[PDB]
Amino acid sequence: QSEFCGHDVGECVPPKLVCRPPTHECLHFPCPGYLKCCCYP
Repeated sequence: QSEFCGHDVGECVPPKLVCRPPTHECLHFPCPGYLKCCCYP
């Protein structure tokens, strides 16, 4: 129904570092600066 980017649902990482694992670039939680959140499988 709804989800939020935190830990289990997802993680927050910088743009300079690309998501190693096959994660889906998703943004749900307002992270600091131009950060990017990834969605776990």
